[PDB]
Amino acid sequence: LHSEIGRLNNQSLLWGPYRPNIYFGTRPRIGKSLMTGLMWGKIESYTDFQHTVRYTCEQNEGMKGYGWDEYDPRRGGIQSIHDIQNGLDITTSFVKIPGGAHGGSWAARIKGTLNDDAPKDQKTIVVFYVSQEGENSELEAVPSENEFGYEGDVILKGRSEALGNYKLVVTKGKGVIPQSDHDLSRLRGPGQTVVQSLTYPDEVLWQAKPILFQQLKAGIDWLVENKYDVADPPPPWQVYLLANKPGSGNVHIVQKVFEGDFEFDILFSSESAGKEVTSKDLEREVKQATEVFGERFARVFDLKAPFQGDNYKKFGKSMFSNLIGGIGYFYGHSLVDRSYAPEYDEENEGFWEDAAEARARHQEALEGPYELFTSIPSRPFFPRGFLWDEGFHLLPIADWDIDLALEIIKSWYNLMDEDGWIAREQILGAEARSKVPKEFQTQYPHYANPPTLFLVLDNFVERLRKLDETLSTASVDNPEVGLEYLRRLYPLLRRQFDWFRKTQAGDIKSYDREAYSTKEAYRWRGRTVSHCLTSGLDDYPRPQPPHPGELHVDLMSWVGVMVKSLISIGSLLGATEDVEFYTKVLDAIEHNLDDLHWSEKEGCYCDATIDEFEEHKLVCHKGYISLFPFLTGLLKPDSPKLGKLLALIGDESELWSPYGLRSLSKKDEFYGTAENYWRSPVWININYLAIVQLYNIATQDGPYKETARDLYTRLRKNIVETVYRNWEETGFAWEQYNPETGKGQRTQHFTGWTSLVVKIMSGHH
Ligand SMILES: O=[N+]([O-])c1cc(-n2nccn2)ccc1NCCCCCCN[C@H]1C[C@](O)(CO)[C@@H](O)[C@H](O)[C@H]1O
Ligand SMILES: *[C@@H]1O[C@H](CO)[C@@H](O)[C@H](O)[C@H]1NC(C)=O
Repeated sequence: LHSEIGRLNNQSLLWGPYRPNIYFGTRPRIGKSLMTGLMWGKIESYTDFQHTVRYTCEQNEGMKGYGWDEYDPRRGGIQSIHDIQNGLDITTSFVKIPGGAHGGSWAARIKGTLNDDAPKDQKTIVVFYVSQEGENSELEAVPSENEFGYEGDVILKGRSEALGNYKLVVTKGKGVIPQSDHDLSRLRGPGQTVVQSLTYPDEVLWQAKPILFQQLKAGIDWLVENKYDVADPPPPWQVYLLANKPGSGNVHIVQKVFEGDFEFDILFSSESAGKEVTSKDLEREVKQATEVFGERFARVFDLKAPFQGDNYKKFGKSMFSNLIGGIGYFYGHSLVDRSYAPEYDEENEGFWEDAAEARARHQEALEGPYELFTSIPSRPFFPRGFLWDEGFHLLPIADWDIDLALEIIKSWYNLMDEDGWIAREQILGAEARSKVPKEFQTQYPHYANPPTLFLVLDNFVERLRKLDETLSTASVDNPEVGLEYLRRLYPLLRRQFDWFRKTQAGDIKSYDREAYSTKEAYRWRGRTVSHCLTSGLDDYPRPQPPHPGELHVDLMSWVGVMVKSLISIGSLLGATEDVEFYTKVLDAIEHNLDDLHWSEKEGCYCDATIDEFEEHKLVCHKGYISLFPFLTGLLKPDSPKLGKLLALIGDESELWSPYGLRSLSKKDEFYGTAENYWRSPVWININYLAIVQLYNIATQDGPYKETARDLYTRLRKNIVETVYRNWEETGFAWEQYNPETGKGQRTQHFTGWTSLVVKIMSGHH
């Protein structure tokens, strides 16, 4: 039965607009297969199109905004793009139609509406670009009746092992197609839809922009050669319209030119399914998908006071659809340093210099291929998998569709190497690598990242304890299915656990350090003088200078989170030997957090180092780090230490700003210094953990019940309102928020853990 659900899930999730790095494109969850992409740009001159054409996602002054208004990966959705540079409001509707044996069918509608400021007679070039990778697969454009191109639809017929037979149609569409009275029209046609069919070596098919331009340039060179000149030039758009050359190949370029408003359809018809997909099919399914999205939203993200109003609902749908709409499929090789240079052990004072020398050896090599199905922090700036981010992304997603979340978790854990390492950033394939400078592609098997995917597993366990609709929840509705899933994953969870304790271990035994356990102490590998990228909190101040004797309270708390989940899952599977080992580790972390990390003087947890005189020193910087035991759910509700932390959380002169909790205290000497990344700004991911823990204390008997209730109420309010105010003003989710002004700053389109706001609004943890 588990196997059966598995196959139905596979078939449900196969097709998607799973190329979030571009404005609009489709690929299936198959490494070497059929991919599509949309390009458009106005043409006003002989030289402008190369600067106006749009393809990969960006964010600058020429783009107002873009994102998904509604999206469900099983059904599809609607995206809105607001392009100032090209004077266009664009809609892309995508819809999946289940059927046959091959992942089903889909269709898309592309609609362009000139905005008020555009010339009514603007010429806009639109290209649909289609590639297919694979040794044995075929794809052919049926030629037109007409000499020079297509009056009606363009049909591509193709076959592959993965997809069987299929047909992909690009429809004629609605809108004025401009006509040229030039001489050139005797050879190139007055103006019509054109197709060029080409072939390149498989591994470069993703390079749609250069491939397209190489064709445009050959078109222009042909003009020059055949005596078309500045004495009498064809209009720009006709100079940039490819000569029609349909045929067979692994690349097909479908090009149309429109004057004014346009719309056209893409219909992918899986032959193994019923009748083929029509435009009337698409309209119906689009309407239907909306309805279903509407209902599921109202049940799953039913926003509680004071966010019940329709304004916060629109906001909620936008933050949610952009998060779930960022889901991508990636495939390819990664760049890994597999030297295990001894310098990476970081055992010496000055270790950061040793490690730089090992890096300078450049022993990294491509390895794989790997695949990954994950959501992402940002379409324009970070369109790829991030380990601790994904823990946050999946919390709202799991509410929506637990089976989908579990798929993504599975996908991540399938990357894990024999040692238990998962790279904190998954740059898979040359396409993914094009967006990342060479110097930052290399992954390092000694680099951890917070194990936040365990939080999702906690939510799933608690749910398990207590057709598209059915599949979304099959893993909780059929207890048998959930347990089997946990059975298969449990070994990998434990391998990761062991890996942390093996590679991220701190040094108790070789220093004058007293503590309850001699085992439980952690230090993030990978720190530089100014940074600790592996912790997730890039530049939060840490002991200076870095030192093999450092201990990190955040890392120890993350180990706590892991043991707790291993206890819960271990029990469910009855692994009793295991459960008792974990129990004693948890016990030891509880004591050791106090012995090594608690400052009585400062009233909070701190990182530690060892002195000039080789004794243990607490190093306190009041901020997110300081609350870690509390954030991660490790403190007893009656704890006096907890009450001291509530004091710190609540204190306006420290952490509490009108906009949410500051990353670092205003009192800390490092407040707002250097790059000021994690040294004052408000971050939604950590605010979310605080909110969730405040609510936990607020809805149980204990001494802090009422303080927690007050803080919970206020902090939920401030975080949602800060994110909502900025969304209203700017159209975007931001990476972080300014505690002095409330303004969003750094990266836009950060959905991204900023979307946790949908969960905070809807309450009832
Ligand atoms: O600055 N580069 O070296 C660089 C430049 C480009 N680039 N610039 C122009 C073209 N390409 C691309 C990549 C890199 N990588 C180095 C890493 C520095 C930025 C790290 C920020 N990490 C935050 C976001 C996030 O990492 C993800 O949400 C969270 O996980 C963390 O927690 C957050 O703190
Ligand atoms: C989906 O099914 C195909 C064919 O059965 C299989 O090879 C593929 O790995 C599946 N995808 C995953 C791992 O989810």
